[PDB]
Amino acid sequence: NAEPVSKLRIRTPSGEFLERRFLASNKLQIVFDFVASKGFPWDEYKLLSTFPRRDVTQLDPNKSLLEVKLFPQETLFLEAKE
Repeated sequence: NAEPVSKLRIRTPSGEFLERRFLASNKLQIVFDFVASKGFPWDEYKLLSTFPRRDVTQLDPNKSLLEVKLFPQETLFLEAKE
């Protein structure tokens, strides 16, 4: 019934917030591009999902959001690959 849209607040390394409205059919690559389209990236940034405390809700920039289900409201953190 209806698609699960994920609204996330992604904090940056400077104390910024990337508010993002996600269409459950969107793609992590879009999430990554949207935030790096805001004030980042440095070349290739990775977000950290706080709720599950994991590499950007399951990771996989080529995965869709339903596969990584960013819930309806989730907070992520901006981080640099390591």
